[PDB]
Amino acid sequence: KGYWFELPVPALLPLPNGYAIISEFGEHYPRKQAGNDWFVVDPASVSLPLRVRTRRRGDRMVLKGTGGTKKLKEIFIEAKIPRMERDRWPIVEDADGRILWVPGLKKSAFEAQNRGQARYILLQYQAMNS
Ligand SMILES: [Cl-]
Ligand SMILES: [Cl-]
Ligand SMILES: [Cl-]
Ligand SMILES: [Cl-]
Repeated sequence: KGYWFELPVPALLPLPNGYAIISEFGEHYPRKQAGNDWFVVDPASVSLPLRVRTRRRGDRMVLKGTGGTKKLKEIFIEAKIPRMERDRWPIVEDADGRILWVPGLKKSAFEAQNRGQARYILLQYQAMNS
């Protein structure tokens, strides 16, 4: 039940788990309240293209601030995610394999800060329900 996508931008990318990832370019840094279902990337500071793929064992990501490095498995357990939905859960990495974001669950230190960059990549994670 595994998958792997190169993530174009702009794009709306339906996923085998019933969710979609939407990408687009934006000039401005987001103002919305912090949440795990959106993400901001600075193209200049991360290796493109982005990919979205399912988990492998050993997968770890570096948390914001002094959070430290955290194994993805631990994140799924703490979130009480059913074993079947984790095997199917999108993981957003850069072209180098750095895990940037686990949509809906956790952000890495690699999320853009508001630093006067000319342009950002904006990501959104949303269900195909209603
Ligand atoms: Cl906004
Ligand atoms: Cl808001
Ligand atoms: Cl958090
Ligand atoms: Cl940044």
